[PDB]
Amino acid sequence: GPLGSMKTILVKNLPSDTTQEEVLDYFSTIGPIKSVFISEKQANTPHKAFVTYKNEEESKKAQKCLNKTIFKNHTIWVGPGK
Ligand code: NA
Repeated sequence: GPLGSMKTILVKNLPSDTTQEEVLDYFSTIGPIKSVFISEKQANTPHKAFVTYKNEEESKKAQKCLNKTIFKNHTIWVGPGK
């Protein structure tokens, strides 16, 4: 680990102030999450995160349910992280 080929999603277009806990809380509504890494980037530029679910099926559900939803004013893009 900590990532998994089908268990990890990549989330794009997060606001720069997003915290790991905020990501955890939002994404864990789909299923339990094992880890969250947020990419280190300049403030006021879009951020990315890798979110790894405990179960592959829940990763797929997050892609379906949470892609192009609004998170802190941003439309987030959710897909396989591979
Ligand atoms: Na980075």
